Amino acid sequence: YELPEDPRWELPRDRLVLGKPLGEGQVVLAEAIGLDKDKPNRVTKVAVKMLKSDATEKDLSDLISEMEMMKMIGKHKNIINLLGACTQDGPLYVIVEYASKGNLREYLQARRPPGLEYSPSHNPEEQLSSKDLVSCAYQVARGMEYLASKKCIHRDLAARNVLVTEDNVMKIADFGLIDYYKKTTNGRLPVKWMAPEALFDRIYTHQSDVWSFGVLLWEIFTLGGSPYPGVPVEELFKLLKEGHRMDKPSNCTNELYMMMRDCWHAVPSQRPTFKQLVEDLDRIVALTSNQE
Ligand SMILES: Cc1ccc(C(=O)Nc2ccc(CN3CCN(C)CC3)c(C(F)(F)F)c2)cc1C#Cc1cnc2cccnn12
Repeated sequence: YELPEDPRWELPRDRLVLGKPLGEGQVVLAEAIGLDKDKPNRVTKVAVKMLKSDATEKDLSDLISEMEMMKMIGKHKNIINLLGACTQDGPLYVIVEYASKGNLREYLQARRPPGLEYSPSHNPEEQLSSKDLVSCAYQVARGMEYLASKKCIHRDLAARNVLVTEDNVMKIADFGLIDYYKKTTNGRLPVKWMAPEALFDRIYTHQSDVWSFGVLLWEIFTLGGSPYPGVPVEELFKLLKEGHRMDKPSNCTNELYMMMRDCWHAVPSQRPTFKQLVEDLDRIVALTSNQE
């Protein structure tokens, strides 16, 4: 309730115009007036995180901790950035950048090629080239390399946790933040993104996020495909113990599949780092056709 004031980040409440809910604590779309010192007269569309009415002191401490972590990490183009907070005289609001094109999974699926008689009415007004897909991978690797340089371990890197802005910029999110059988809102199992050592030994490192990044690359090249569809938790454990790896998606180069497979090295020390992935993806982007 009574939080201390951080003038670096404090935005007066009368400057924030709460709008439609974006997700559910809970996230709402809002308009911030004079978020920056100049101009005090410009409105910026923002996303506001707040607690729900049924929240406890632990939920408040979690929101505070998340806001505190975002302050420490600092700004990067490929992460959802903290813009402000309302901590005084009312509920805590954590104001962050708004990504109008939703999560990367939704973004990719909406840009899938048009429906056919064997699918047949998916008629997108939006389409992605091969260069655009490698660009998404590069931007996510860049956000992750930055987070890694700030000693941050994501633990849930997946296309659902990557947001897309109006300018098509990839931004890593978290929803700064376990039941293996718990499914996402979309009905998918997060264990399908977890490195075996994180899954079986609860060892979380940058190497285990690199494993998750390999699953994220697979999600990109299948245009929002669902990893291991119809595979329950127990069968997934068995696939990992057998050293099973997902097949190469169609419209994926041998080079990019080799990258996915490298991210999925059984030995964590042998996986590429985010620094190596950013360099390889930088070179690959430049050589990838935008003609198809
Ligand atoms: C309201 C809000 C609050 C917070 C965050 C947020 O991303 N917080 C965050 C917390 C922790 C971490 C890092 N940790 C991960 C865990 N790990 C164990 C420790 C390290 C990071 C990270 F980006 F650095 F990864 C971010 C996003 C939103 C949003 C939004 C928004 C904007 N546009 C749209 C459009 C549709 C829907 N939502 N939306």
